Amino acid sequence: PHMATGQDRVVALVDMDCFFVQVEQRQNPHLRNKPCAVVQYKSWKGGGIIAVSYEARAFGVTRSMWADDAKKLCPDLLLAQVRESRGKANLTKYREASVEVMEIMSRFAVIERASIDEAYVDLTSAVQERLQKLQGQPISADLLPSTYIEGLPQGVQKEGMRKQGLFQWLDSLQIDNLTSPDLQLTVGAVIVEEMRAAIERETGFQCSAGISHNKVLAKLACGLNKPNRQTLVSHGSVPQLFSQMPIRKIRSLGGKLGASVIEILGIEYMGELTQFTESQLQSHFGEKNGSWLYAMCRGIEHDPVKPRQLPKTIGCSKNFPGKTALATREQVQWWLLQLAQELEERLTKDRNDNDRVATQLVVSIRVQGDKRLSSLRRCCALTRYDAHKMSHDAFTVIKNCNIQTEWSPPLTMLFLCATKFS
DNA sequence: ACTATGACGC
DNA sequence: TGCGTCATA
Ligand SMILES: Nc1ncnc2c1ncn2[C@H]1C[C@H](O)[C@@H](COP(=O)(O)NP(=O)(O)OP(=O)(O)O)O1
Ligand SMILES: Nc1ncnc2c1ncn2[C@H]1C[C@H](O)[C@@H](CO)O1
Ligand SMILES: [Co+2]
Ligand SMILES: [Mg+2]
Ligand SMILES: [Mg+2]
Repeated sequence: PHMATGQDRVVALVDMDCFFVQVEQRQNPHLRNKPCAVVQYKSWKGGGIIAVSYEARAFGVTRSMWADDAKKLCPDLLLAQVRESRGKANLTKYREASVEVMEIMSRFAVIERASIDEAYVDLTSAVQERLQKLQGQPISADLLPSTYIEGLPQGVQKEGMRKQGLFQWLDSLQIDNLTSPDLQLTVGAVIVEEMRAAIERETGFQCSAGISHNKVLAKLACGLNKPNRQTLVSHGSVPQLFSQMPIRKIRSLGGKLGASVIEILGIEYMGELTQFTESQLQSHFGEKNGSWLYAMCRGIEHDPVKPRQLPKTIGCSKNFPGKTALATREQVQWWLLQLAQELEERLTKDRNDNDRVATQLVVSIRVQGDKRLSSLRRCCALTRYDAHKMSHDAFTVIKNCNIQTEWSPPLTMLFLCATKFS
């Protein structure tokens, strides 16, 4: 139960299964229980894929691959596309579905919304209460209909394995020690089973969850048994789980830092970090990242679940590749205006719904020839929620950046974001 | 030339 | 602070 072994909390991560697909299926019943996908608003090669149904994943379909190329592998494949507005994607439908789920989770515990379809939950308090109200009654497997215990058992049919693993887990749980970490996780999974049932009952959406002692393990556990299932990862299962867990699959190590770890230490798996001393890790990744790595490879992490439901920023952007790159003043003014209008639309609802106002406008662009996501970013005061004014304010700041008569090189990206709410 | 939000260091 | 860079859905 110690902080020392990082078994001090019960944390869960809930993520909706093929979220965009499910949102479309709720509107159109005919799309249910059939292989389908959702492509971006642009139609070329059938459109880029962002969300794929599980039925369709069986045929090998993935996101980030062309729709028509996906078609060949799964000809039965049904397609849904993001509605278009002001020349760009319209995600209102999904954002609205997102709100539904979040309000339901917030009823069971305060949450930390981490993305449009997932949120972390700190269930530590709720678990104590459940242990109080239970009054010593045992936990039957019937309260965990969709739970997988990572690492078990030791020694369609897949359902048989799940229950056997679940039974050995339950048969070895502490009965008298209410502060037993494993027992705490188990109760946390019970609460999550209820939470997920409510989400489905009230919205029809299905999802998965991970229950463990920290955000990193909870997030990792969540992807272990998808879809419509939840996974419990105990501290004792970590050595085994990490023995062959690719380093880049761990939260915050999917990019350069993670690549750097693989490269500098000559390892591929999380479990291999264990052989290094904390000082070796600090001398190579820094005091802070070194200590974090030292503890994380042992299943220990302390980032707290921070209650957040409201976005810290609201923004939108658009890319204009190749021929399309924005060269003239007319072009840049118009697209800035389209973006600012979407911004105004969202900021308005934001103010109507949450009584806060953005005081700052951030403008970001990318000039043709630049490999980076964004070439530069600037900001200015956001006094009025007026799209025309904001468009001109944004234009003035990008005009300042730097051929004094047109844009050379041209812009391949425009970005507007409202922040500094108060 | 295949499309959002959040955090960190300084 | 404001900004470049990094992380990830
Ligand atoms: N790179 C991207 N660009 C645009 N939209 C994206 C995106 N990544 C995800 N989305 C949109 C599309 C998604 O529907 C949604 C959720 O992202 P996930 O949770 O990553 N993926 P899903 O829910 O689909 O499947 P499951 O979790 O079961 O694996 O956000
Ligand atoms: N690579 C990383 N990804 C995410 N968070 C990290 C990373 N390295 C250090 N930290 C954090 C965690 C601690 O709470 C804190 C140490 O005081 O800093
Ligand atoms: Co004007
Ligand atoms: Mg998802
Ligand atoms: Mg997600």
